[PDB]
Amino acid sequence: TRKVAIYGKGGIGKSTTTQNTAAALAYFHDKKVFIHGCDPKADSTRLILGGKPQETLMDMLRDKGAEKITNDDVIKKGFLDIQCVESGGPEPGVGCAGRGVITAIDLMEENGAYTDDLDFVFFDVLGDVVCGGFAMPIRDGKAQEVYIVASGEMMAIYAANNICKGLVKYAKQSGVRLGGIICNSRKVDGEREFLEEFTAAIGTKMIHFVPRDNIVQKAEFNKKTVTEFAPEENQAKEYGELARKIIENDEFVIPKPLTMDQLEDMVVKYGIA
Amino acid sequence: TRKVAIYGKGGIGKSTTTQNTAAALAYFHDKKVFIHGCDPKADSTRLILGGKPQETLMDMLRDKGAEKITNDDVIKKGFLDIQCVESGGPEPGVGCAGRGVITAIDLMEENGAYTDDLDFVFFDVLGDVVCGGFAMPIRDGKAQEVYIVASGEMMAIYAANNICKGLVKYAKQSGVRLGGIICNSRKVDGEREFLEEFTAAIGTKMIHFVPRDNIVQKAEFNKKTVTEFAPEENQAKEYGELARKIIENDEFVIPKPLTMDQLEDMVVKYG
Ligand SMILES: Nc1ncnc2c1ncn2[C@@H]1O[C@H](COP(=O)(O)OP(=O)(O)O)[C@@H](O)[C@H]1O
Ligand SMILES: Nc1ncnc2c1ncn2[C@@H]1O[C@H](COP(=O)(O)OP(=O)(O)O)[C@@H](O)[C@H]1O
Ligand code: SF4
Ligand SMILES: [Mg+2]
Ligand SMILES: [Mg+2]
Repeated sequence: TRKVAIYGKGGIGKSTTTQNTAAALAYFHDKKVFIHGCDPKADSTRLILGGKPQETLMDMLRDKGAEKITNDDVIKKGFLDIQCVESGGPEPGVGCAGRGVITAIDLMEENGAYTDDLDFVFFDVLGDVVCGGFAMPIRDGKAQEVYIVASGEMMAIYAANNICKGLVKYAKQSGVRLGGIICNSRKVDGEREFLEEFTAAIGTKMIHFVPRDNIVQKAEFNKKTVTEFAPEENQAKEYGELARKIIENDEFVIPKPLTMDQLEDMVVKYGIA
Repeated sequence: TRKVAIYGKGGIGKSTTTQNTAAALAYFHDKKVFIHGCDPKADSTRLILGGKPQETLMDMLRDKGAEKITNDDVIKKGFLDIQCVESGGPEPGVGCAGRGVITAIDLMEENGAYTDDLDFVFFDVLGDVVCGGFAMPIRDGKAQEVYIVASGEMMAIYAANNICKGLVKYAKQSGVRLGGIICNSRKVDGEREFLEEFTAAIGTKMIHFVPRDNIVQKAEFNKKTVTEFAPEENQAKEYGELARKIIENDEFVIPKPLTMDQLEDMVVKYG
């Protein structure tokens, strides 16, 4: 089973990319996929489960209690029987925002939920801080491969670079490696050239350019991924291609993070605003 | 002294808004201002100071040690003697990203850095999570009043709403209140209407609309806030007006955060 962690800044397209890739892997490549939501926003599985928001493991522990919760309560099946979990986490202000990810991954390991017949487990992880439960997939090697979603914006590549510092720290301990940067386009000029240079500099590749396409919001309105909603659309084919390149990827690196000065110089070099 | 925490999503304009407001309070309103950076990005003070970040308290503790650090090492004076500190934070992957904020605020309280003659202390706080040292200014009441920077974008309003849940939690314990949402415009149609509706619904106000203006990047290139670079520019006068509304603000609320469904429905309404 390939254990894959998807990191990136808030709003960059982690859950859009993960869900669409998961649906494309199942539909176009006949793969068994599990999605484990590790983002307090807790909408990482909504489009696979056709719009019904799933109860988080933390909310169930809170209401029904530890020794009365079964795999069937926490794991729901959606499009093509893709298995879905939401870690959840405590209320803003209360304790560590990542604590639910620890409890959730611990329980899935305890209960053998990550079965040997899975082709892929995706952890959709909040990446604005790399600490607590948000770091666990990298620190404890729950995922062996990382892809970072970014775009042509300073804060997106700053977040990417920061996540890469996490990977450097835990590379020898955990065996975790960077598989690539996914460009989730924000439709800005220089974006592709910028990320080609960024990825070369940190020692990886931009594995795929995902276009910004209105079909994503049309599919969201119909409570679906693009592959489920309209598998003949170009955007479905883009996720099918991203899915292919992830299946076939053999380039896993310890990245070489940049200084703040190098990030700022590379932004002005490609006229990213 | 008014103790003010500025929260918001990464990249929303917390440090641009804080530094320009601080410069406008000093220049237009003759105020003594202290800025305490509580964001690991650690560039919260670059435009008040000469440029290229100041050393963080955490990096100095790491290299020279506590008990060999003086106030003068951590607090730098910039435009109109605005005093500046960067908390810093551990390396990504190493411990809690907020732990430096706690150490830094504790040390400034220890060493009496927040002198009674200060009109304003601004905490520039990472708002993508509200936990550990990022929650401390609200949980332990180091700031009494909060402004949230947002824009038309879904994740900016999601972050605002989530920060409001933090404020609700600590409202009775700490006496923390929300003073308003600052719209730092991303130059999109519907933005003003979106934030008017969002702020009414959660029981606050959009205190000020900060236009997207190229003068900010011209001033950054000159290593300056807009007030320092060009105080006669409209954008300098906008920060002077935001500064005025903060000085005169008497509307401090416990907000009523939206549910997931309410927030999602209102985001698709103003897409
Ligand atoms: N490639 C894309 N084209 C169109 N809309 C997109 C695309 N990627 C993301 N979106 C939109 O961007 C927003 C944020 O994406 P999301 O996947 O939730 O981000 P994250 O999980 O990183 O916070 C959503 O409104 C989603 O529809
Ligand atoms: N009102 C504005 N007009 C133009 N550019 C702005 C404005 N506010 C912020 N910016 C730009 O947006 C970027 C991010 O702002 P910043 O203050 O660093 O965000 P944060 O502190 O929330 O991470 C900077 O490059 C800054 O120049
Ligand atoms: S470890 Fe990270 S997520 Fe947890 S309290 Fe600290 S900043 Fe928040
Ligand atoms: Mg998400
Ligand atoms: Mg900042």
